[PDB]
Amino acid sequence: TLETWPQVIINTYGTPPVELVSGKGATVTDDQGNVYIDLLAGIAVNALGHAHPAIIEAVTNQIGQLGHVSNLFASRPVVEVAEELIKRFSLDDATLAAQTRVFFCNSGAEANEAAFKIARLTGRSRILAAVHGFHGRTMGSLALTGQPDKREAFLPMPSGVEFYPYGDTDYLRKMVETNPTDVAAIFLEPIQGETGVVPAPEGFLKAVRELCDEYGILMITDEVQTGVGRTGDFFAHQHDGVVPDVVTMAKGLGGGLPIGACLATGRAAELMTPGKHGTTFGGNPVACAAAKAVLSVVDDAFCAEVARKGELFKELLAKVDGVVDVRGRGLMLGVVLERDVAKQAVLDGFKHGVILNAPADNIIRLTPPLVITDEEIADAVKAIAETIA
Amino acid sequence: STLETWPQVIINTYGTPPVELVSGKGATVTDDQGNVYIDLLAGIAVNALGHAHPAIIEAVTNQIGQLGHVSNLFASRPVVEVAEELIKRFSLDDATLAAQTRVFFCNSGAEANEAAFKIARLTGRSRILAAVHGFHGRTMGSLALTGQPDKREAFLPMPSGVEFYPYGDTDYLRKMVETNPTDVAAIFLEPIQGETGVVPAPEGFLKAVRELCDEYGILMITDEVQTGVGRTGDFFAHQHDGVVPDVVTMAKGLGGGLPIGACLATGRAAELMTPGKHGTTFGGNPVACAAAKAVLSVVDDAFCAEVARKGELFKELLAKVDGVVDVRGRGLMLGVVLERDVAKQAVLDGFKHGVILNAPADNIIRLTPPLVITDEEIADAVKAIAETIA
Repeated sequence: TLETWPQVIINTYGTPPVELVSGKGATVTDDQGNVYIDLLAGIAVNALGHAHPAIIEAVTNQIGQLGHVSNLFASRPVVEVAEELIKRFSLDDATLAAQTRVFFCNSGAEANEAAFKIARLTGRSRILAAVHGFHGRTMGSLALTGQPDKREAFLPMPSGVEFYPYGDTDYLRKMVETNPTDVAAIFLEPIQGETGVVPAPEGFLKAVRELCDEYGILMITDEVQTGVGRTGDFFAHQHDGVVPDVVTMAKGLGGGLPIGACLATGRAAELMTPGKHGTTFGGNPVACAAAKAVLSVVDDAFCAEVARKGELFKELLAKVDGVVDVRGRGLMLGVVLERDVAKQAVLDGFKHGVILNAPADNIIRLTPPLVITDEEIADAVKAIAETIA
Repeated sequence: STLETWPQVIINTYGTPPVELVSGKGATVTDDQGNVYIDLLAGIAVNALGHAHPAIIEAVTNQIGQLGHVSNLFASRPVVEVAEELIKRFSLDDATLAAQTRVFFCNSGAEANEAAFKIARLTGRSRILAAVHGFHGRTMGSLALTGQPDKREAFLPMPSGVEFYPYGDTDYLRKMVETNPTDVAAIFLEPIQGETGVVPAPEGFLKAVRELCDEYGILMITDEVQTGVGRTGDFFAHQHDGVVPDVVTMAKGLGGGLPIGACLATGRAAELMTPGKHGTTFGGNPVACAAAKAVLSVVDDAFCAEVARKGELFKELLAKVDGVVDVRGRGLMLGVVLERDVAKQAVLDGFKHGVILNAPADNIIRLTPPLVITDEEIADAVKAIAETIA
């Protein structure tokens, strides 16, 4: 596996240090039988952990019935998932739900490519994206990503994107006001994932929403990582009390199966007309079966349990020597460390039975399966403490 | 309830479909009213083995109960085995060519061409040449590469650098290159053009594109997303012409109904993608790759020889059908040329005669059935086409 990995896989990720074979709830096992507590979830994708019974049942049922059908044909699962996304998006406002639609694709990148294309249908040249933002690695999504060293090699980028400091309301408003009626869309992560874990400051998503409302700009929330109950609400942006024009989704929606989604309400939904956008695998019946199972489990009470478990983590880690602050909400958390020792904590965490992630030198990201138990959270905090000590 | 809820919940990119499919097996699918049709489209050449093929059922049911998504921060078995298996098919027992080739996994044709587009940008060269009527995908990079003006116009500005040549016109493409030859990153082409009907590369064209790419340091990039996984009677449609490309893009049939894509690169192409230069979370998905493994196990050299046999049978039975001028293509990627511009009409009437057809142009019916269609089902499919146009 690892021996034959570098002879066949394009060296885009290096060679992985561990091979995983199996997993269950918030635990995973390697090719030697070592069991770790998973605090990464394949980068916030495994919302229900590995082999969740809801997902197994949904996927085995569906694979024995019907796999890929084109969008030349209708399929029960895509529609059920569209319906439930629009319901969770609308928070009981039937008028909003009735103006909302979803376009299905296969990744966050593809999902931000559909939002990019909606931006272009506004007839406006300017797109605004945050510094340290990440929207994906396809050419549109990379254009939107606020990370120079990722873009350089592949210039020229599809034109139009400019970058603002995340949460600088003053800068963003002036930036818009330099040429307001030519701003198609403003893209933002409700909490920035790639950088570290940087929540939208208090009032920022409202500010952006109101600024979008004058000047007729689309507000686009990248919920690829923050979505499906990770932050304590179904959508991070729901906590800031905003109705975005466009929401992009992937990772946690498909429960270990490749899925993406571009939700658009109002004008934005009407902008995509027949023939303007498309994807072959869009609405895959098996991945949409896994999505429905995830949406049946990740309800209002399960999302509340994520919020409490995130507060439990913050409480236990503030008492740990080595940690200065824990930022984020629910199970999207960034442990800020006293010393730049995060990379070494990930490498020494494996010995303490824990899979960590270090987006920076002073930051450990905790993106565990939302099904994680309180006991696993307590064992994980002790593991982080005895790794950093 | 499915067709009634669709328009209320799905962005109108595709309209409301006329038909809700509920189940399928081999070369047939069944709608929510229980009518059964011979499937001559396979979701646009995706279901190489049909719906609910036992190999894919076992493969996926077994993998979903062990491990699904694990990032590329980690290794899992199914990815490396599919990669190893695709490099063996690509390489044709030339173990040097195999040792110099690598695969990046993604979730679609679009994502696979996005990776190829990026390989091209990593040449330091600005010009990328793509075919008129060529179709590489609907993301901004893959759309850039797509030689259909009406698909790109609403989305300008495109990533810069794409220029379009007439498919098969050697002297034109030679001349186009020679305007600035050391500044051509890559030439892109379908070995057989898919979405504008079924136009195969003229005899000698792929050899000529290889000679041309070789003398000026251009990457030859074969989009095999529709033509790949055995559809044309060879594993890769480019193998019929005896050329080795620098980059091969794949999806559709590779997944047998599950989302997957792949960008294979050999030699310098393979080296251009260094750690951190590209990525995707879902790339190398254990469930999709498990389905891909099972597809590859059924689509062996013998099955590909059989795809060729079944292709020649369709052409032979369709030659004797009134209304048909010609059947273009190879294996089970076929373009049925009509005397009248009645292809779209034939699709709607097809339903009534127990067939799913598809009309990529006004006078072309494109046939892309599951490769598992039997001689007997082909015969009934033609009879239905004859009676449909009749």
